[PDB]
Amino acid sequence: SSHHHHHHMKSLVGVIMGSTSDWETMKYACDILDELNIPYEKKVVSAHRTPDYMFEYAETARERGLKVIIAGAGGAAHLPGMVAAKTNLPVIGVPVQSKALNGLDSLLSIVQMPGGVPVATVAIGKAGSTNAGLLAAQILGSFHDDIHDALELRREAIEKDVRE
Amino acid sequence: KSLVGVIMGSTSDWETMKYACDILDELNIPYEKKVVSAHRTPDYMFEYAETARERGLKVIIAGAGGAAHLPGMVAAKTNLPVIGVPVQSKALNGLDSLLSIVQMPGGVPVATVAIGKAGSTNAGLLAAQILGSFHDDIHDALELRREAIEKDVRE
Amino acid sequence: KSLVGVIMGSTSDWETMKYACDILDELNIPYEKKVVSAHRTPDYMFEYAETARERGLKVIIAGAGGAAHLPGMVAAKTNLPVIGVPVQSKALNGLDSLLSIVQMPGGVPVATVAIGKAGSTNAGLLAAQILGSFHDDIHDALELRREAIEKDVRE
Amino acid sequence: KSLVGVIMGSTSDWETMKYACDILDELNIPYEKKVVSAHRTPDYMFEYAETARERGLKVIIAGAGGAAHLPGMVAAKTNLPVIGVPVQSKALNGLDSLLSIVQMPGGVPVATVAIGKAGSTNAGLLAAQILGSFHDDIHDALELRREAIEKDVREGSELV
Amino acid sequence: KSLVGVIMGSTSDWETMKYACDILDELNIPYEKKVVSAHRTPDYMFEYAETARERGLKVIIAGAGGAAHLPGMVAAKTNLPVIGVPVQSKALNGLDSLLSIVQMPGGVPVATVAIGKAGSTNAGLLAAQILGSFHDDIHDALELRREAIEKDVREGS
Amino acid sequence: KSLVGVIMGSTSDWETMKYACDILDELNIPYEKKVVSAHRTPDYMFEYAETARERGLKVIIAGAGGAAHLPGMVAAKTNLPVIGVPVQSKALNGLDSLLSIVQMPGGVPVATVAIGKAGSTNAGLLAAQILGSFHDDIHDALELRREAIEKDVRE
Amino acid sequence: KSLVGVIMGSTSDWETMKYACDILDELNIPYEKKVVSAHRTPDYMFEYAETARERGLKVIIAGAGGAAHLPGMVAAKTNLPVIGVPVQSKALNGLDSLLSIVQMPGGVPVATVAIGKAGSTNAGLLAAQILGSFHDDIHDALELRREAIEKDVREGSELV
Amino acid sequence: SSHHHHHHMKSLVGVIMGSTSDWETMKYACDILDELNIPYEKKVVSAHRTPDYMFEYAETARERGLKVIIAGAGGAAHLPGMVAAKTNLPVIGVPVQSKALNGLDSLLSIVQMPGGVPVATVAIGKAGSTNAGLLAAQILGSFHDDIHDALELRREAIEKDVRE
Repeated sequence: SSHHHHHHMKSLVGVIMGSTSDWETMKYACDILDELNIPYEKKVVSAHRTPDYMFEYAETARERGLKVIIAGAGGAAHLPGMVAAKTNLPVIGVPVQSKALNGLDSLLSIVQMPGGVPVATVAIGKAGSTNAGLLAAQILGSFHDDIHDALELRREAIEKDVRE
Repeated sequence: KSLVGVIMGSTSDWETMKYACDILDELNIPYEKKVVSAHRTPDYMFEYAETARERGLKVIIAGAGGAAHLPGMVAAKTNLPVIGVPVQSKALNGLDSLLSIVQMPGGVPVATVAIGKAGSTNAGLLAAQILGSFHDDIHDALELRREAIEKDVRE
Repeated sequence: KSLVGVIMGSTSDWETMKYACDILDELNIPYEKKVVSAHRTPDYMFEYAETARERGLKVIIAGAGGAAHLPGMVAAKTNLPVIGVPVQSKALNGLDSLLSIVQMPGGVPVATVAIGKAGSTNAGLLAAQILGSFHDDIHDALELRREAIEKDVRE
Repeated sequence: KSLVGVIMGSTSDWETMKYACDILDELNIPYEKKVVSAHRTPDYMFEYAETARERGLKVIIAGAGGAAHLPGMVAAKTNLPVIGVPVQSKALNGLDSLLSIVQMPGGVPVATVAIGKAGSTNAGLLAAQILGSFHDDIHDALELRREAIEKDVREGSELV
Repeated sequence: KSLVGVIMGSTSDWETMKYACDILDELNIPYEKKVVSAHRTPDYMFEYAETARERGLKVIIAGAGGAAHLPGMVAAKTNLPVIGVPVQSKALNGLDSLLSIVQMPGGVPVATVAIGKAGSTNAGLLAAQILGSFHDDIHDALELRREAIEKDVREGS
Repeated sequence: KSLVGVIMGSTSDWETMKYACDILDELNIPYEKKVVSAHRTPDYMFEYAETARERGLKVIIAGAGGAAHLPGMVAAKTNLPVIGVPVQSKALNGLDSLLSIVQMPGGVPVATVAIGKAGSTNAGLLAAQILGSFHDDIHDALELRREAIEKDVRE
Repeated sequence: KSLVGVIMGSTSDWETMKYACDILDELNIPYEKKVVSAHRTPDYMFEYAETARERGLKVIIAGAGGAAHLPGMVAAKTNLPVIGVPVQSKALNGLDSLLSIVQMPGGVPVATVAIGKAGSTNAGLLAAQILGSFHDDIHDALELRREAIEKDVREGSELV
Repeated sequence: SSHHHHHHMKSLVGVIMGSTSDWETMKYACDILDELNIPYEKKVVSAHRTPDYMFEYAETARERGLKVIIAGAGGAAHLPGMVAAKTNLPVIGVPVQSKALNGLDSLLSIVQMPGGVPVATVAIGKAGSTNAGLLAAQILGSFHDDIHDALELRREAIEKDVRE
């Protein structure tokens, strides 16, 4: 069932990752977007195995109405940065926890982007993935007060739960 | 009104945070810049963060080094996007700064950029991209700036 | 009443932080133990830190992992000695925890101890040594305890 | 007589350890400062540590770099609180110093502060806070000190 | 025609990358050198990599620092061997550069050499060794050069 | 005759080094595989390296962990390209392996790939790319293999 | 009587330190093994180290993890060669152990070997090499052992 | 100027390094040997630039009367380990402080030797070099009481000077 007939169901966030195994990490961002009723798309897009496709994905993101891209990658983690080099939409990079170096390689490859090409970097692993969802929502919430108000209530409920 | 707040724990961090501000001026984005210390002015930090939204800010850029708590603690107190710039520390060259900022727990994102001056520049650009995702004039300016760099480098 | 406050950012930290408490009980030092989160209950953390002295506390032991801000931010809000226990984090094995706690700037000390359960045990003993600096009964009991371990390891 | 002992492995560490002493001076807390080397004067280190309490010390601040054993070994030899300052080493920039001090085993705490001069300042302050857990006068002065810094920073001149 | 392409993400990398070029000059291996930026000229980078083989290049030497994506992104776009030189970055002393280059996933190798100027020297030598696997003349020249250095080092005082 | 030599310091490295060999088999590239230890069979190592060219090898793939000297010492003894695979070591997870291999001094390159099994796969592919620089058929098979993967991933 | 002393901070360190002792057994080198703790038995440590030479020991092998002070503090108290084995620690996988052992200051060498069990084996071999530099029977036994391994690796090791 | 006629002048320690630039670090070892009147030789021997020469040097060390080899190296520091692979004399490895990684690569390349091939590893840089010299002295002093006694007095003098 398509949703071309609902502007409000059209993707605002693109959630991408270099491999299907990254989905174990990237699902957390998507759970947040589900919780906040923010429409999104999720795809495998590999910087190294599908480079042309990555460029196509990045180039067309804004015309397709995406406001934010969330990109996860591990090791020599180039996906977030190369997507960022190809769009001026904000790009959030989630370092996936790699086998040998526990995401230290992931983190440095993503966060140390040169002047001109920011990537919004979050924590290694599942906390970062959750936080990518939330940051995408915060970005949407800088224009849409309803989303902002919902983030406030969500945080307020957690505070109460933890404190009590 | 100011749309971006640029803050830092000490005046010594201004040497890093200048770059962010130069970017905002370049893109004609109104901003405010202040010293706001997580450790030396904690109450003031909470007041700044709490009141950001009411005051009209849309994004906060925060720089700090060492045990770099300013970005995360501001981020705990507002649902503005918070961009954390790791300042290069003396002994550990910003590794402490980076891990203190990027490793935030689920619930409280900080958008972390590169250690040092490159990060600072990119904080300004990132703030602009957040605004520019909805505001075409800012997006168009970002695309032009990037286009001119591409041409310079290629040619 | 309680002379030591033992706090931590999440209930999952309790596995680590129980060790400090086991020490306080052993030594018959009255204490309280609470979940106080820098990032999820920031206002509550400030209130806890602010009031600690008025409430009779002499030392705070605070455990946290990752971007471990709890000990430092508590220490920014009280002049009680604050002892920080770096909880061993999943990806970075407490390297992030350690640097986020120990690298505090001039003005706001945190007494930092080892990553993990060893650190937590030592947090209890250090709170006791601080109390024992003005309470002979606690100092003597620390000396007796160390003497007993010495003889058992040797013999 | 002295309430805090400030010790260090080498004369070169004094550049770092001065900062602790300045804080103690500012707060009018009596102290002594000495070179005590874990590796070059091991016996002298054991004597300093075991006799600190009878000499009237309440806290020891010990600085060292590299394989920085001074704080931990002093801590093994007294139940005074021992504060360890990792001195910034040449090759590894105090990473070796830090791990050597902070990673003490169950039974022998060392209260560890930041690498280098910020750490040294904070060791002074921490020693004060420990004394302040009994001396209300010292606690109060620490509070006024911090409040004065807060005002200076909050009301500082605008960035240009 | 050039046999080797030497590329780098910024003119700031030239101080490092010259060392590779000096080796190619020494061995009379023809090459081209250009600034090609993964982050500032991404389309141009893909075009460079795409056309390399048709242009007659046999190997690419690519230098970058920090979030060092140039070597790997070029490697994704050509099956010529790609040698990655980690340029020493300011804060992290090339640790970021190295991990960003060497840790490539299965399918897309990058031949990684040492951080900084030794790496750069060695990138030239490795390019030459790759050519020397077919060209006996280059191989023999490599042997002679190494032999002369051996004599110089052993017989020095 | 074999065009590639695949070597490793110990039989326990075979679990890693098989990935390279699988690639060469896939591409029908003739190769030999041997345990050759820098530290336990140093003379045998020099003989292997010395004679590689005469025996018809064009590239050597060498795997080693820890104080991983095998790739570099082989590289010191032949001007064949030498590809170094850092085997993941127990305590330091191949960090020692990596630095031991990659940081070769000027004069003696080693073509270094990723720690572990990804690296091993890539050493096979890199050996093939080196051959493919002078064997068009191998280059074209590499392109075909990558093209199939691209479609599988994309679709 | 014992030529090598093998010491460690806890009985659980035997899991690592056994390997050094296996090598000494294999080479018929007489030794003693003891739990000696830098932090839990500091005075006992100093006494062990002080009297080593008079007791007839020629080399000490010391294992320790974390803030690993045992090797260096023993080395501060004797001019016997001291070999330090970094025990693999839980959080930091012996990086803390390694740095706190190897980075000893000028005047007080510790001969440091690899993290963990391979280091332990190598401490036994290195003690043997120190003895064997003057004692032909031990040198000969080391050469024989190394030679047998060379043959095994070269002529075994057939891959599948 | 030869000393074949003096058994006591013949080298007991060999101090080797891969490049003349390493001499700035390795001289400290040699200063200690001078101080203790222990005869020694110093040579540039490179694992990577003179591999055959390194094997020769290691092979012949024992029969030349050497008791101990001190080897300094930086970066991918293979010299100590490869010498240790070729002799059963004790080998002391000095990690030289490298430019980019400040001797971390040096240290790991030297210390992490596999079972069977020990290298006695000392501190990064000049402190290690000094200690290489003292450790070689300690090894000789395990047989020669005069050297051991000299080590004790040297340490005693330093102790007094520091304590006072």
